[PDB]
Amino acid sequence: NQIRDTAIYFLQGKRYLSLRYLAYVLLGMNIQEGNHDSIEDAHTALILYKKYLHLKEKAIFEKVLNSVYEEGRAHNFKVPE
RNA sequence: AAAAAAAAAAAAAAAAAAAAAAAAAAAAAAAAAAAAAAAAAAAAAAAAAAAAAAAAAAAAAAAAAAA
Ligand SMILES: [Mg+2]
Repeated sequence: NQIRDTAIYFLQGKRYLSLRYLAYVLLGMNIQEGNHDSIEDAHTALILYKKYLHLKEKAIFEKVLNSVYEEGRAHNFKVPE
């Protein structure tokens, strides 16, 4: 009940996701720059966990999630630059 | 008066019993009767009778990270 892993709430196909593209899609793509700020990492993970909380209160996040999953696999889940 | 040594080396010696035609009995139904080395000489291991062997146990992984 305490591991609370935002990679696991949005996991797909045993592909342990790289949260750079997750923050580029689900929020502003400010986590696509660089410099590897850990405080930025935890803060964006906080924001994505809040996004999980909001759209799990909406409880329909798998629909648009799988739509943008297929859409980003047309992108092949790469880094948009 | 058939009157013989009275036992080495743990010697050595007894049996502890039969066709019965006694009386007017034919010619193997036995179940098989069945010997040869020795010129430096004969030589299975696995565990040993298939009187009934269906014999691919699904797979799919689009991929990571971890800024
Ligand atoms: Mg990652």
